[PDB]
Amino acid sequence: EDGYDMWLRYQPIADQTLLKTYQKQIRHLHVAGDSPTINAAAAELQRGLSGLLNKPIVARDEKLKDYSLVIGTPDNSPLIASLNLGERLQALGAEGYLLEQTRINKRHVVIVAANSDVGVLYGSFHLLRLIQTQHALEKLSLSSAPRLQHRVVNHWDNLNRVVERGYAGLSLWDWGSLPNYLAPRYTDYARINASLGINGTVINNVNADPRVLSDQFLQKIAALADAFRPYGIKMYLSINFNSPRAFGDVDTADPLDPRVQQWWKTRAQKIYSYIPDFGGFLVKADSEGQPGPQGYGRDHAEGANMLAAALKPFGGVVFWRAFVYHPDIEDRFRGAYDEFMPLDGKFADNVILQIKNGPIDFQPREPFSALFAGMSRTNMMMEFQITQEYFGFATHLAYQGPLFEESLKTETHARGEGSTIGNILEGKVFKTRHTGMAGVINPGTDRNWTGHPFVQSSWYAFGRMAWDHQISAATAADEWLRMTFSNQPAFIEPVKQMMLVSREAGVNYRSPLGLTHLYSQGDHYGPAPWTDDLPRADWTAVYYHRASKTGIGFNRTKTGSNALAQYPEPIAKAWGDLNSVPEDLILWFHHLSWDHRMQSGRNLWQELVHKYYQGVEQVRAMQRTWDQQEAYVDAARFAQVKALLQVQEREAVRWRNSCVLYFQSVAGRPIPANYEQPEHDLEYYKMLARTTYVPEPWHPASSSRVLK
Amino acid sequence: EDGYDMWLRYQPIADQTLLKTYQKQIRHLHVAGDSPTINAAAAELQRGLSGLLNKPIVARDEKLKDYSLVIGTPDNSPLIASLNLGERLQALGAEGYLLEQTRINKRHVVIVAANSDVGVLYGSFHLLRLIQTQHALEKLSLSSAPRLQHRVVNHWDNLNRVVERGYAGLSLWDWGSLPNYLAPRYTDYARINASLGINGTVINNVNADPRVLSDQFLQKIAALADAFRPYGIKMYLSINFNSPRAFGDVDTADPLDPRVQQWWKTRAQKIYSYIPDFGGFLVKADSEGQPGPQGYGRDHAEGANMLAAALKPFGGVVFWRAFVYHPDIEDRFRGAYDEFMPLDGKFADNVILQIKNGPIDFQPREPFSALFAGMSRTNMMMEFQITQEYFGFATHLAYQGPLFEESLKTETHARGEGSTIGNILEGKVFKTRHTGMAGVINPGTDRNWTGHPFVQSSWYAFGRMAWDHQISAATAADEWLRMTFSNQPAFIEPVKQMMLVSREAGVNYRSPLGLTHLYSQGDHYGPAPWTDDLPRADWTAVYYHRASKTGIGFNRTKTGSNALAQYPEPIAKAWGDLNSVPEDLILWFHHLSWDHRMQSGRNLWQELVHKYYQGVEQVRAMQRTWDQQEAYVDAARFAQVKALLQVQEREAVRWRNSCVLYFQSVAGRPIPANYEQPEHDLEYYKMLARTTYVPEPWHPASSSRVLK
Ligand SMILES: O=C(O)[C@H]1O[C@@H](O)[C@H](O)[C@@H](O)[C@@H]1O
Ligand SMILES: O=C(O)[C@H]1O[C@@H](O)[C@H](O)[C@@H](O)[C@@H]1O
Ligand SMILES: [Co+2]
Ligand SMILES: [Co+2]
Ligand SMILES: [Co+2]
Ligand SMILES: [Co+2]
Ligand SMILES: [Co+2]
Ligand SMILES: [Co+2]
Ligand SMILES: [Co+2]
Ligand SMILES: [Co+2]
Repeated sequence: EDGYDMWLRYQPIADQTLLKTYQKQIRHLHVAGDSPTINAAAAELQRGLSGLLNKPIVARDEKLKDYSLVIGTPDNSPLIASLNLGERLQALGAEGYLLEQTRINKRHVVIVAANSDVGVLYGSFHLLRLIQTQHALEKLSLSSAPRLQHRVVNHWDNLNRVVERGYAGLSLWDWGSLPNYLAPRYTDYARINASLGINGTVINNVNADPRVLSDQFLQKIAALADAFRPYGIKMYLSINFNSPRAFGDVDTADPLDPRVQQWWKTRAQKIYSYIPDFGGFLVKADSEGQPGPQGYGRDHAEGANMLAAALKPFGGVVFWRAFVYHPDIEDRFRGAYDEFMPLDGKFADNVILQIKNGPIDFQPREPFSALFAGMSRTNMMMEFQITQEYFGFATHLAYQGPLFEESLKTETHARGEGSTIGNILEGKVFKTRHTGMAGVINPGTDRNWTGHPFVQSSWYAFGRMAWDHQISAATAADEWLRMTFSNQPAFIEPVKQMMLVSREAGVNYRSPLGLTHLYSQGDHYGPAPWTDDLPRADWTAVYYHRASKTGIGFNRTKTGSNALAQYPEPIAKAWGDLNSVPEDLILWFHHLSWDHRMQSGRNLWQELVHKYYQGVEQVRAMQRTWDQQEAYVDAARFAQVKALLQVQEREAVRWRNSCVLYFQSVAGRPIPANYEQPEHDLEYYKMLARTTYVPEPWHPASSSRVLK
Repeated sequence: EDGYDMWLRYQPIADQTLLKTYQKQIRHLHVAGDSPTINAAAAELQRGLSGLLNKPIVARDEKLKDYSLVIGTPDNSPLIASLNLGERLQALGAEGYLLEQTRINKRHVVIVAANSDVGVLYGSFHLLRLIQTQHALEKLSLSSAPRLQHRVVNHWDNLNRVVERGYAGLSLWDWGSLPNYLAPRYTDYARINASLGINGTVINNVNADPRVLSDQFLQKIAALADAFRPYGIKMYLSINFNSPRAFGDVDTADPLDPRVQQWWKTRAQKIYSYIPDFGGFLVKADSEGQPGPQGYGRDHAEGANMLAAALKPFGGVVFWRAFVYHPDIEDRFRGAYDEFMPLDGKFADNVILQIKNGPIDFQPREPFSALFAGMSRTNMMMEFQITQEYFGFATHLAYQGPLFEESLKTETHARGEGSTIGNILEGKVFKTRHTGMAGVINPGTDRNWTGHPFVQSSWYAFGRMAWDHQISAATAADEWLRMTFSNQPAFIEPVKQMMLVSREAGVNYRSPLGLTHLYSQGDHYGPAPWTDDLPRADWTAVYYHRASKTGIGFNRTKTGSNALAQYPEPIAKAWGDLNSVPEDLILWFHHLSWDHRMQSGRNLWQELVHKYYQGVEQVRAMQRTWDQQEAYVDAARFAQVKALLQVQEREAVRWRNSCVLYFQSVAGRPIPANYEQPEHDLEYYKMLARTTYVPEPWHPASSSRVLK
C-alpha cells in the first residue's frame, strides 16, 4: 500500500459471507451507452467490481442477464427507460442519480439510473462506495443530488511546478511534456475527484502567472481539460488582473477602459477555442500585492463584471475572492465585510464571491465570515483549506472534517433560525442562483498525493461535504477509513475518534480560547507568538493577541473595533456578553484580565496553560491509539504514520513550550506545579524558531542558513 | 511498468526453455551468514530468484541440497571454505567475487563466493543480472573485481529539497520526517546503487549549505547512512568552506588559523560519533562565488590538507573539486590546469582531486581535461554528469554511455601509448593511492527516479563503467535494455543503436565541430548562441565560438591561448595540425575561415549547416525506430517515450533553426536549398528563447513571466 490509489482501493471484500452475497447479486455489468463519460463509468465499475468481488466482471451491451448491475439514463439505456421512473428521476436533476435493487422483465437487477451521463458516473462511484464500505445491497433504494452547483478544488501551483503551501510534492502538471504526454496520472486525478462528485478544478496559483493565458500554455492546459472532461470536471484558471499589460498589449488594466474590455473578450474567445466547456476564472485581486481594479481607482464590482462580460457568451463564471484586507484599517477582522458589503447587488449574475470560512486566514479556529450572513443579493461560495498550511504541513495528523462541519453547521441567524452557513451556501437563505464550495488541496507528485496519509481524509471529507453540506465529519471518516484501511469495527472506532480529535488537538497546542495567528512568519510551520516589527502590523502575532501584564485578547465589541456589529443581532449579542460568548472563541472579541475565571474554575492564565498542555496530551494519546492498530494496517503505512506522529509530538511540545513560555514572559505568572516545566527558557525556543528546518520546498525559510 | 524498479525488474523469464533450465539449476538458496550485508544479499536473491524463476525460493541455512545457489565467504560459510579456493579467490580483493558452477559434497551448486560480505552482495547482483539478461549458467566460471576504489554518485540537492540541475523531482531526502521515518525508498535507492557496485554517495549540493554539519541535520543524515550501510554505501557530504563562520564559532575560515583547524577537527569528531564509517567531504571551493581558501589568500592545497587532517584519524577522504576558473584569465579552457599543476605533490594522501571529464563544463563534447595527463603526484578521480543539464533535461532522450566511453578510452600519451583516461584513473599510469569516479545523477521523487526513462540507462552505464572502465556503451546498453524492457533480439538491436546514436544527435543539433557553450544562460534548456554581455565574458556564448564574417573557432594553438601546450606533446601535435586534428574537436583549437574545406568536401559553413540538420534527422529516425517497438514494450512506457521524443524533435528543430539562423546572420551565407528553410526568422527564435517554458523547478527561468 503506497497510497497512490487513495480511497479507491478495489481489493477483495475481507468478510467472506458478505463477499458471497455481493457475488450472487452482481454477476454481470450491463452498459448500453458509449459516450466518453458512460465509458469512464463502465471502466470504473469494471475495475472496481472485478477487484472487490474477486472475479472478472466485464461491461457488455447484451440481452439482459439475471443478477446484473445495469447503468444508464432513459436516453441511452432502453432497460432503464422501461422502468418508467418518471418523477423519481425528475427530482435528481442534472447531476443526481438513483441506486435501486429492482426487476426488469423478471430479471433481478441493481440499477444506477440518472438523467445525465455524469449522474450515472457519480452514481457508479456511490455504488462502489457501498461495497467498499460493506453496505448491504438487498432492498437498496436511494437517490442523491448534489446540494451545491460548483464543487471545485484549488491548486496553488506555480508554473515552475513548486506549489505554494504545498507539502505533497511538485505540481502534478508536467508542462515540459504537455500537451504531447497524456500521463495516466492526469486520469487518476480525475477519477479521485469525480469519485467525490467534484466537478471543477482551478489548477494554478491565485498569485497568478499571466503565462497561463498564452497560447503556449493554453495548448497544454487543453490537454489536461481533455483528460478531465469525461469525468465531468471543468477547467478553471486563476488570472492576473494586469494580464493586458503583462502581454504588452495594453498600457493599462483599468476595467473601464474599452481596450482592456476587448482584450479580455478576445482572450476568452481564445481560451474557448481550445476548451469549449471552460469553467471560468478564479481571481485574487488587490490583495497581498496582487494587482486589481483598486490599482486603477476602480472597485471590485467593476473589475469582476468586466471579466464576467468576457465570459458570459461562453457560459463562463468568475469566482472573485473576498480575501482582501488593506494594511491601514483598524482591524483586519473587519476587512472583507467592509470591502464587499457596499457592493452587494452590484455584481453580475455570473460572478460568485468566494469567501474563506473565517475573516482572517484559515486559522485553526475562526468565527464565520460575516459576509456569509450579510450579502443578500450576491452569489457566494465557500473556500476551505485542506493543505495543512496552519495544521502542520505534512508531518502533523489533522483531519479537517470537524473544521468543515463546524463551519457548515454554524447558525448565523441571518434570516431566522436555520440560517446555517450550509443553508446559506445552498442558496435557500438569500435565494441566489450559483452556489459552491472550493477546497485548497495542494497535492503533488508524492506517491500518495498528499504527503501525510491523513491529508487524504481531509480531501475526502471536503468533497463529500461539497456534495451534501450536512454530511458529518464522523460519517466521512467512517467511509474513508473503510475505503482506505480496513472494515474491522475494532479498528474503525478508535481511529475515527483519533481523527475526530486531531483538529482540536491542533487548536490546543497552537492557539486555543480564541487566540490566533501565532505562527512563524511567513512560512507558518512553527510557533512564533512574539512576532512583531513586520512591514505590516496585521502580519504579526502581537497584533492579534495583544497580551500584556494585565490581560490578553482583542476587543471587537462596541467598546473596541465593533466588528461584532458586522454580524446579525443575535450573534452580536451572544458573543458580546461574557456570560454567553463561547470560550472557544472568547479572545477573538474580548480583552480579558488574566484573573477572569473560566467555566472550568481556572483563571484565564491557568486555562491557557491547561489547553496548551492538553493539545500535547491529545497527540500522545493519538500515538498510543495508532500503536494499537498494528494488526489492521499494512506494515508500510503503519510505520509511516507511527513515525509522523513522533515528529508531530516533538513539534507539539515545541509549540506548547514556546507559547506557554512566551505568554509567561508577558503575564509574569508561574506555570502550575502539576505540569511538566520546560527545562529551557524562552530564548532557547526563539533560537529553535530560527533554526528548526521548515519542511516545504516553496517558502524561503526552508533555504534559511541561520544557525544561531 | 511505472519505472520504480528501474533495472531490477524480477519478472519471470519469458523464454520458456531458458526458464526451465534456470529452474532445474537453482532449486534452493543456501546462505550460512547473517550479517546485515549478507542478509541484504539473501533478501535480494530471494525476491530476485523467486520473481525471475516464477517459484518460491527462500534463503535457508540448512544441510546442502542438490541444485542450490550457495553464497558467502570462507569466513561465514563453511561450505564455501571447503572448496579451498585459495589464491584464486583471494586475488579478487575486498570487493570482488567468483560466480561458479561446481560441486560441494557431490551436490550440484553455483556459488557466489567472495572475501568480504559486500563482495557477496555485488556477486549476488551479478548472478541476478546473468539471469535477467538470459545468460547461461552451465559451466559458469567468472570472477570480477572493481577497477576503481571510490565509485560514487553525487546529488546536487538543496536542503529545501529542490535539486539544482534536477529534472526528476524533489530531493529523495525527506528532512521533515527524518530521522524518525525510515522510508522504504531509502533502501530501494541503496539497492539500485549496490546493484552497480556504487559504494558511496554525496547527498547534498556542492553549492553547499552549512546546516548539513549541524546536529539537527547530522541526526537525519545518520539515519540515511544507517539505511545505506548494509548495501556497502558510505555517506559523504559536500561542505561549505566558510562553515566555522556560518556557525558563528570563528571570525575567519583561513585554514592556517589554529581555531579553524580545531573547528574542523571537532566537527569531524561530531560527524564520526553519528556515522562511524563516514566517507568524507566533497568540496567546491573558490568557484562561482563559493567560499574557499583563496578568500583568505591561501591556496587549495592548504585548504584541502586542513580538511584532510581533520578526517585522517577517522579514515575519511577529501574529494577536492578541480572545477575552478577565475573570471580574469585569458582562456577558461586553461583554468583548472593552471590552478592545480603548481600544487601537484602538495596534497595530503587522503585528498583526491575530483576533475570533470573536460576543462569547460560537461558540454556535449569536450576534449579531455589536461589535468588527467599532467598531475603525476596527486590522487585523481573523474567526475561525469548523468543528469541532463546540457542534454535536454527530462524531455530529450540522450544515453550518456558513449560520452563516458569516449572519455575513458581516450589516449592521452601522458607516459606514452597506453595512457588512456581509464588507465590513468585506475592508477596504472602514475602510481597513486586513491582511485575513483563520481557521477552527478540528480534523481528525484518522480516515480521512475529520473524523469525521462532513458536517463536510467545513463546512471546504469556510469555504475558499470565505475566498476570496469573498459565496459563499452554498447554492452551496458545491451544489459540495461534486457533488464528494463525486453530480451527480444528484434527489439534489442534497433533500440541499442538508437541509444548509441542519441548522444551524437545531441551534439549535432546543439554545437557540432568543436562548438560549445551555446546554451540559454543560466538555465541551459534551449539555444542562445548570440549570448553576450554578461557580468563575466566566460559565461557567454560569443566568447567560445568567436564567429565573424570571416570565420569561427577559438585559437588554442601556439599562436592563440596555447592551451594545447598543457597537453602531452603527441596530443599538442595531433590537435595543433589541421591535417590531423579530429573534426569533431576542430573549433576548440582553431579559428578557421568559413571557406576551409572539411573531409566531406563541404566548406566549414556548409559542414556546420549539415551537422545541425543531421542532428534533427537523427531524432526523427529515433522516433521512427521507437514506433517500430510497440509490440515489445508495455503500453505506458511506450506512450511516454513516444511523446517525449515528439517534444525532443520539436526542441531539436528549435535548436537547429536558432543556431543556423544566428550563425548565418554573422557569416552572411545562404543555407543550401536541399535543407529545409527554417519556419521563421532569427528574431522569432530570439523571442522563442525568451518565452519557451524551461522545464526545471530549480532555475529561476522556469518562473520567468516574459511574454515577448
Ligand atoms: O489565500 C491566499 O491568497 C493566501 O492565503 C494565505 O493563507 C497564504 O499564506 C498565501 O500563500 C495565499 O496566497
Ligand atoms: O559543477 C558545478 O559546480 C556547477 O556546474 C555547472 O555545470 C552547473 O551549471 C552548476 O549548477 C553547478 O553547480
Ligand atoms: Co498513504
Ligand atoms: Co515558486
Ligand atoms: Co486518540
Ligand atoms: Co495565576
Ligand atoms: Co520509466
Ligand atoms: Co533552491
Ligand atoms: Co534510430
Ligand atoms: Co558558402
